[PDB]
Amino acid sequence: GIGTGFPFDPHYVEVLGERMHYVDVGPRDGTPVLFLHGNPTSSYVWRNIIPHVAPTHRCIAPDLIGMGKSDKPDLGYFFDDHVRFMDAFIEALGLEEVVLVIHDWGSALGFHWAKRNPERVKGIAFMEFIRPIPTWDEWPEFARETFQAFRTTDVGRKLIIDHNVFIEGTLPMGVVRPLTEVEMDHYREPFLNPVDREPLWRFPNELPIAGEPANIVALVEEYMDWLHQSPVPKLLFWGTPGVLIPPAEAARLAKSLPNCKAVDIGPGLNLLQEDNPDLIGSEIARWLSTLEI
Ligand SMILES: [Cl-]
Repeated sequence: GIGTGFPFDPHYVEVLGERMHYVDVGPRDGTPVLFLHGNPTSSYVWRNIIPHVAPTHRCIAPDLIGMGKSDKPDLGYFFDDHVRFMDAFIEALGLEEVVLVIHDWGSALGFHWAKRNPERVKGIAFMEFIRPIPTWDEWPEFARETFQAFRTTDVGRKLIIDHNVFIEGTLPMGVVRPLTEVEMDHYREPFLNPVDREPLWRFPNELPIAGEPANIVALVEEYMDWLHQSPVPKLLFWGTPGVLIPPAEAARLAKSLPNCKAVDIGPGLNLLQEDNPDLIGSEIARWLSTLEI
C-alpha cells in the first residue's frame, strides 16, 4: 500500500528569525530538487514521491512557515508572508540552480520565484496548481459554496479555525482514495491548537477567484504569462476530475505551455500525491534524467 510513514531526519534553518523545518535527502552534489507543498499539507505530502528521486538527486522539501514542523510566528500568513519566508529559505540554504516540484500554494510560490529568477530554474514539475479562476463556475460545484464561505471572517473562520474543517473535511475531500487514520494524524499534528490555524484560513482567502483578491490575481497572471512564454522544461501532472486543474484545462496547458510534458495520473482531486505517488515520483525521476542539470 501507499506509505504512511515519514522517515526523514529533521533539518532546520533559521529564516528571518524563525525556524523552518525541511527534508534534505539524496546526493550532495548536483542540482537539487525543491518540493513545495500547499494548503493544508506539509512535506508529508511528498513522502512517497521523494524516494523515487532521492536515489539520483538531492531532495529538499520545506514546511512553509506556520506549517509542518516549522515555527509559527504571529503573522497574517498572506501569500506575501510565504513569499518572504521562501525567498529567504532558498538563500539560507545557499541554493543556486534548482529544479522545482510544486503543488497548490507551493506552485504559486515556485512559479512566482521562477518568474523572478528564471536563470536559476532548470525545470518545473507541477500539479493542481494556482491559476486565476475566472468565475466561481470554474470552481468545482461540489466544493463551491464551502470555499465561498471560507472567504469570510465570520463563517469562514468558524469552519477553518474553530472547527478545523480544512483538515477534517477539505483535505480528505481533496483525495479520491480514503486516507488512513495514521495519515490524518500526520496532517493534523501541526494544527492541534486552533490559534495555529491562521494559514489554513488565509490561504483560501488568497485564492485568485473571480478577480478577488485583485493583488493575487495580478501576481498569478504575471507568472502565468511568463510560463506561457518561457522555454523552461515543464512537467504537468493532472487527474480526473481534479480541483484547481480540470482535465480540459490540463489539456490546453499541455498544448500551449512550451517544452511541457503532461502526465495523466488517473483519478485525482487536489492532493494528487496521495492518489498516485508512484507514477508521480517515477515520472519526475525519468524527466529529470532528460534535463541538462
Ligand atoms: Cl487554499
